[PDB]
Parts: sequence; structure tokens; C-alpha cells
Amino acid sequence: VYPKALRDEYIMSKTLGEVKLAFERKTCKKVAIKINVETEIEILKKLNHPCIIKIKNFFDAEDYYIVLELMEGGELFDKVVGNKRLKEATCKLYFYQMLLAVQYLHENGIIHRDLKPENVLLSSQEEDCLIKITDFGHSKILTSLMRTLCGYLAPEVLVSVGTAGYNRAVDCWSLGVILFICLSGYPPFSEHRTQVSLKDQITSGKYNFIPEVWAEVSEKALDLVKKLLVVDPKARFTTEEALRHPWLQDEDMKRKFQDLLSEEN
Amino acid sequence: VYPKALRDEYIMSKTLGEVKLAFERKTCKKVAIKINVETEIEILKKLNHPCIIKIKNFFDAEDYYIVLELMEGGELFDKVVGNKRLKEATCKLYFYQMLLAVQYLHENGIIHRDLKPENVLLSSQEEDCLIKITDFGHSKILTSLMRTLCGYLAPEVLVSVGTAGYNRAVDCWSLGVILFICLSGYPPFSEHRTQVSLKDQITSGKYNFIPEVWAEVSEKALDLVKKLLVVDPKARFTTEEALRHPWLQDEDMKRKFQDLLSEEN
Ligand SMILES: Oc1ccccc1-c1nc(N[C@H]2CCNC2)c2ccccc2n1
Ligand SMILES: Oc1ccccc1-c1nc(N[C@H]2CCNC2)c2ccccc2n1
Repeated sequence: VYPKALRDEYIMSKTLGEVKLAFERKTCKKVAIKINVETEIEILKKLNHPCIIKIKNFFDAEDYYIVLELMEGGELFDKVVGNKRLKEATCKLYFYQMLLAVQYLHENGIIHRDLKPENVLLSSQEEDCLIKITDFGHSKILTSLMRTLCGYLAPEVLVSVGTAGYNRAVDCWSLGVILFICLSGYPPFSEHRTQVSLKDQITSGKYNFIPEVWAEVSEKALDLVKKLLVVDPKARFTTEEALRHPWLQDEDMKRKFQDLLSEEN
Repeated sequence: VYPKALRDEYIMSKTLGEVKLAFERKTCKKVAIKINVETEIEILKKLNHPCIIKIKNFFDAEDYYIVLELMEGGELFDKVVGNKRLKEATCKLYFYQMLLAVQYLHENGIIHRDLKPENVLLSSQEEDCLIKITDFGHSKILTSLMRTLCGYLAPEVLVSVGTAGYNRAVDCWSLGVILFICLSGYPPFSEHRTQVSLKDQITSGKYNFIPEVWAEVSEKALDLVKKLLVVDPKARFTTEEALRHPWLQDEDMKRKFQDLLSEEN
């Protein structure tokens, strides 16, 4: 069941919510088409950054279709499941780019709110490539406490003034996890074995640690992840602050990357 | 500058944001027309309760016009400024109705978020009448923590689970103030004389008390207001709970009211 307007310009096919693959009926080049719903469309349209999915065209009605230049690399997930881990360089380079996107989002008062390896797509199958992020279905645009101010009011709201603004830290948190994962290979906060509620586990920040593997990582890498998973959003590394962190001061990361951009032209 | 479609069916005139008065160009009967903007229109359309403004017709474009059956009584504010206070009966009857509206709103997962004497309109000039509430421009429709559950996540969000739901208590709080006012004649939390930040004043709940006037109120009335201005939204009287409170168990209040409805037919 395909709308007439759609099948006219493309050849919708397999499956990669879940998104489907199609061929540009004019160039024979392949692309992927996506399948509070206006939000993502409105945002994905505002999205204009290398490490972020870029839209090529849009078509609504029936069901929702957003075609974007396809990422061959697939999901970052696929590359780091079955506890397969990844090389420091891979991580640094990968994560580095994530940091750029997450930063560019926050800079535009945008929150992803759902950052995970799945939503981190790669350029080409190779272990070295560029990475973008998709699925902006949960995002939010942040502009309200101004109404509360200059005026009465209820207590809980007033106190809320001391928290407003740090609604973006959640992305840093998830980025920390995503990083932790790539570097280690295992979930920081896993309901595996251990015990104790996940809420009590994640809220405490006492991530499950296993040196038997964390002994191979860098001396600066772990210290970063550690400073990234802070239970206090106020003391949690800002997307900006992270980029300045030592483990991200790597000419290699910015040399195998600053050129991989020209590999697009 | 009036749109052609508008002046066709009504005679827009004086001023009562601020709302203007107009005459039904078919019946010679008077009505008031109102002047995140779709929200109020969408909600005011869902509004179907005695103690709540009822819409008669809607017209958009240019500037925003929502015509509702006019309240002659005007603002509850007007009746209780200059520290003029009000009789216990007036309050009980008045506030009682407020409690009904605020309840009916919450029952429909609706929050007013801006309850003050101004936004409490009256039926007729008399000291005894029905009262509705308007200005739903700040309201909200409450459905999100379900997304957080059944799934990772950041700490602050998880803890947020222990607060979600009580976003409506703010209306009870303001109702308590509105009540306090009517009963006493003076603001519970006033930056007048005293000192100490309003945030530190309202957040503490230590309302400015003056017995030199609070000695005339009922023995149950004050106890209600007191139990209504609680710094903890979890222990703050629910709109439902309030109606059960002793000071609202008054056959008179429900006799001068249950009949004032038939005074509309
Ligand atoms: O190639 C693209 C070009 C632009 C935008 C997206 C993609 C994309 N997207 C996927 N899917 C989702 C499912 C939920 N989170 C990840 C995906 C999943 C598997 C393999 C390739 C994929 N390629
Ligand atoms: O008569 C009505 C019928 C339906 C809906 C509203 C009204 C209404 N509304 C007012 N105004 C606002 C300004 C901000 N909060 C209160 C108002 C203000 C003064 C006098 C009469 C008024 N009558």
C-alpha cells in the first residue's frame, strides 16, 4: 500500500520506528526514507550539520515519509553488540563527532532526549568513518520561567527556577553511557545479575564496574566517562566542556576526521 | 480596524489580555469577546461547566476574537480590592464554586495555572451570585513518563517519576491564596514592609499573618486556608479533598447556589 505521489519519484523497498530503503527514480542512487509527529519533521528540517541526518525531501499524508541521504555504515549499535567493544581510536573519533552534534543541538536550544548507539549512524562499513544521529521523534525545543518571573505563584514552581536550563544535561548523560559502552563493551547500568532497582541503581550513579576489561582503556578515557555520569545535572560535563577534556585533544582524531569531510565532496 | 466578517454579526465597542464588549447584532443582547494561542481556543471549546466561561462562537485571523456569554458581575478582583474584604457567606459561596471549577478542570486533566480574583468573574452586581473563571491562555493539558518507563535514561528524569502527576496542585495553591485574600483582605505573601526575598518567603510558606483581622473569620475557614497553603504539593489539599472540608459543609452555600442555577434558565 503505497501513495501514488510517493512511488512516482522513488522505488520504496526493504526495511532498515523502523525506516525503509528506496532508490532515486532519476539517479539510481540509493537513499533511506523515514517511516508531536510534526515536531521531528520540523526539526529534521532545521537540522543542518555534518554529524546529523540531513533531509533531502518530505512527503506527508497517509503515512509519514522523510527521505534522507542514506548512511551505509548502519547503526553504531550493530558494530558494538555481543560485547564486541571497539578500539580507542574508533571511540575517540566516533564519540568526538557525537560530541559535536550533541553540542550543535544544545547550541540551537535543541535536546535529542534519546541518544543511543542505534540512533548513531555511520558513513561506510569501514571501522573509520563519520557518524550522524537520527530519530528526532523525542526531541524538544527549549522560555517559560520568564512567565513565572516578573509577577504570586506556587512554591514548587519558584524552586523550579533553580533547575531550569539544565534540561539538556540528559543528552550528556546518555552520551556518557554510549561512550562507556563503546569503550568497555558492557552496560554501565545493567539489571544483569547484581540486583537492586534500576531506578535505585541509575539514580545512585554507582555504575557496575569491571576492571578485568577496563584495564585496556586509556588513562584519560575512563576519567572522562566517569566525569560524564554524574547524578547531578549541574555538575555534569557540558557538551562544550567535554570537547575540551584531555582525551579529546587528539590531532589524530581531528586529522582522520577533518579530511573525512572532504571525502564527501 | 475591524475585520469585515466580525462587524457583520456584532457591534464591537468598549473595553473590559484585555477583552472588549459587543452587542449581538440580531438580538440586541450584550456579550463579551476575547482579544500557544490555539490552546485557549481549543480548551475554551472543551469547557462545558457552569462555573466556567462558555463560548458562543469563534472567529480567527487578523486578531483573535472569542465571544462568550457576558458576565455582568465583572472581576472578583474589583469586589475585594482596597482591602475591602468580604463576608464569610460571600466567600464560602464564591470559593465553593471556584472549588467546583478547579475540580472539574483537574478531572479533565486540565490545569488553569493562573487562578486569581481577576480571572474569577461574577454573574450579577449583587453580593450573591454565581462565579466562573476565564483566561485559559496559560492552561495546560495533562502522559510522558510512560515513555520514560518500559525502557537507560538519565537520573534526574527517573527521580522525576516521584513528582509527576502533582502538576495540578499549583491551582489548589493559588486557590488558597485567592481564598485567603477574600477572607482576610490582604496578600498572604506580600513584599510589603516585612523583607526577605519573595522566593524565600513563598517557598517557606511562612505567610504574613495579622490576627487583628483574622479574628473575625470562622474557626474552620482559617484552618482550611492554612491546610491549603502547604509548601509540599504532595500534602497540599486536593481540589476534591477541599470540598469535603468542614467549612464547605454548608447547606446555605448549597441552597443559595443550587437555586441560583435555575436563575439562569
Ligand atoms: O541510512 C540512513 C540515512 C538517513 C537517515 C537514517 C538512515 C538509517 N536509519 C536506520 N534506522 C533507525 C531505526 C531506529 N534508530 C535507527 C538504519 C537501520 C539499519 C541500517 C541502516 C539504517 N539507516
Ligand atoms: O463578561 C465576560 C463574559 C465571558 C468571558 C469574560 C468576560 C469578562 N472578562 C473580563 N476580563 C479579564 C481580563 C483578564 N482577566 C479578566 C472582564 C473585565 C472587567 C469587566 C467585565 C469582564 N468580563
